[PDB]
Amino acid sequence: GLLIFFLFIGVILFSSAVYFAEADERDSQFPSIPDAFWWAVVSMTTVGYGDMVPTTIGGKIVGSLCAIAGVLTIALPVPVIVSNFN
Amino acid sequence: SERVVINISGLRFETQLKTLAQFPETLLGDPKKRMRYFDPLRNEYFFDRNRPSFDAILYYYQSGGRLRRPVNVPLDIFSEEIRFYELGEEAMEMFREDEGYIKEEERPLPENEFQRQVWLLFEYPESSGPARIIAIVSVMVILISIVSFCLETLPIFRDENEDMHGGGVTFHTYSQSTIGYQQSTSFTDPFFIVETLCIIWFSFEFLVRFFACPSKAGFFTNIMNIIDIVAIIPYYVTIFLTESNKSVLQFQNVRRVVQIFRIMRILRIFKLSRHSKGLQILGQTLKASMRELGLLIFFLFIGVILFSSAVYFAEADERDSQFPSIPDAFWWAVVSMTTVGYGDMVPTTIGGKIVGSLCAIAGVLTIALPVPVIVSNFNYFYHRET
Amino acid sequence: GLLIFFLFIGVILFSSAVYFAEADERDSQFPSIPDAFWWAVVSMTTVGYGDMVPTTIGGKIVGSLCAIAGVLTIALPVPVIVSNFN
Amino acid sequence: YFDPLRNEYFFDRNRPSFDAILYYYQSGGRLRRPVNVPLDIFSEEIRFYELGEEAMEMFREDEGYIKEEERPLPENEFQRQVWLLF
Amino acid sequence: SERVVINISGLRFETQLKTLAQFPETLLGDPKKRMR
Ligand SMILES: [Cs+]
Ligand SMILES: [Cs+]
Ligand SMILES: [Cs+]
Ligand SMILES: [Cs+]
Repeated sequence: GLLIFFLFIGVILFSSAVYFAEADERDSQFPSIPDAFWWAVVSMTTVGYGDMVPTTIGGKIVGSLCAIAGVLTIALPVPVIVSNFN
Repeated sequence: SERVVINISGLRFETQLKTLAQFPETLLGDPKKRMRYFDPLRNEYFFDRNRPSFDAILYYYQSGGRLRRPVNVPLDIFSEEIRFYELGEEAMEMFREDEGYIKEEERPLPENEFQRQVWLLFEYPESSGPARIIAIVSVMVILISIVSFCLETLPIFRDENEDMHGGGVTFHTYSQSTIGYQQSTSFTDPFFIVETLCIIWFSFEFLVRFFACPSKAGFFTNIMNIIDIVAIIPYYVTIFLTESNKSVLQFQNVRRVVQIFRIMRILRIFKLSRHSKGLQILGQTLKASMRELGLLIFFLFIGVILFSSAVYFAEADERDSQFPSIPDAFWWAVVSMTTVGYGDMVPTTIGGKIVGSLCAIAGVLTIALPVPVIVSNFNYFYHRET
Repeated sequence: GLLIFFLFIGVILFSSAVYFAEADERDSQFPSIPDAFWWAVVSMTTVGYGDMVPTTIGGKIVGSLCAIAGVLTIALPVPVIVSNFN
Repeated sequence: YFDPLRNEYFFDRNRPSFDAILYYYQSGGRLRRPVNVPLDIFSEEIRFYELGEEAMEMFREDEGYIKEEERPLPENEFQRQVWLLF
Repeated sequence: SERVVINISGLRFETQLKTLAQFPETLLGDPKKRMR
């Protein structure tokens, strides 16, 4: 559950920031904050399909932090789960 | 039930004489052997030795066989004690098994004089300067046979043919495609040359090994020898097939097979496992991780089907659905689960994207499970090198 | 070194198989075996750029195994390195 | 087990285990297995000193183990007969 | 082989004098040093 919750907190944060950082664009790939949820989950789990990508310096900065925070978030609850498994 | 007192550097131990008498061939069980350590003034046997070890030695008599090393006692010390108290080899062996160790083999070429002489240059690089040169030369040949096999596909070398622009697919132009090189006792083709020099060497190694072989009994048992054989089977089987089918219409009837054996040449990369410890370690790791490795594929399978199904239905009522059928979505599911996510297939509907999120997360967890074990088995074999 | 070596062994294997499995195609994204090296390293490290992707059932089967073998290969030498670090 | 010459009880048994057996009396119930003593050995001692099943059970719980169930088809003759193939 | 008894806060240790004499410069190996 903590895994889903943390992912949730991250999605909203990064979806919001990316949205605003790409807002003043005629070709913004992020129509709304809820639209950016897909991109955020995709880059956090790092599955990164590339079907939505920031284009502005700001968006790309937000994206970098989203990529890094994603890797750490997942890496936390897993070790335990993995244990219970063994 | 006469009692017996054993004093180990001041630490007092007592037991019954019948307890020690249980093992007549040991030091404490032999009256003539312990006699030397008896102190008639204190009515006890005294040994100026290691204290932590003795609880275990004594328990070995009391338990009737159990010889465990105390958790807090180094293995080098405890084995020295086992020897001193002369518990015997049968017990030390079983002790060493439970402690981890266990193994031993070899045996140079039985007599032979010359057999056992050659079998030291193609089997033991750790013997002489020359024998170590063979390894160097053998590796080169392998790396080369690999680079060769690879260039044979480079269009820069195969687009320089008779029908490069599309105008008359010749027979010896068609068979050179299916093979990668032009076979001919004229040795015109550079590739057919190198590929031939390499098979000569690989054919040499195999024969030499098979003759200077000590136990030709289990030669085709050693997985390493199986590789040496498969590394050359394509070459000769191809010749056989191109000669048995020397006409356009017949070679076309056996082209499939020919192609298969061309693919089988890649297995020559595994010929490096003879000069690579790590490659050998990995092999052992895989043989030891059969169940987890399988569980990994099974779990991935269960996940693929589930997520392929859900994504399919969630993207079904779409004119531009990237998922034609459930089996088509298998690719997407494996791609997103292993998280390699190529993006060549992506959901577009809220539902599909929800399914995709769960597929991404479930993928990360699934993989992360069996790995830890595999990784372990690896470290076990990797470190248990010395 | 073992990390680079194992990656090397994997690249060649999967580059070869993918090549042949996508050979009889007019739109094969794999011109030669050496060309497929890029795809193999890209999918094994799982960075998977999607700039080269198999299209035939066979190619996709090879790709699945390449993705899985990649994840395991990397995961081996790392633990040690990570240790030396700590 | 009494030795009238030395006014003591003598047991030709395992040494590391006894601290625990004795402490069980002193503490009034606590039966812990010494960290350095194998579980197979310690349980044999628990049985020898006849600490009783109520204590062994609680000991085994804290040690990890715990479980047990089943029961074939009650009579049935044929019920309990089929319930062995499915 | 004169024996030597060493008492460490009540824990009893015994060894042979030649065992300690093996290292003459240590406390237990020096008669003048352990005397105390
Ligand atoms: Cs990716
Ligand atoms: Cs991508
Ligand atoms: Cs990872
Ligand atoms: Cs990834």
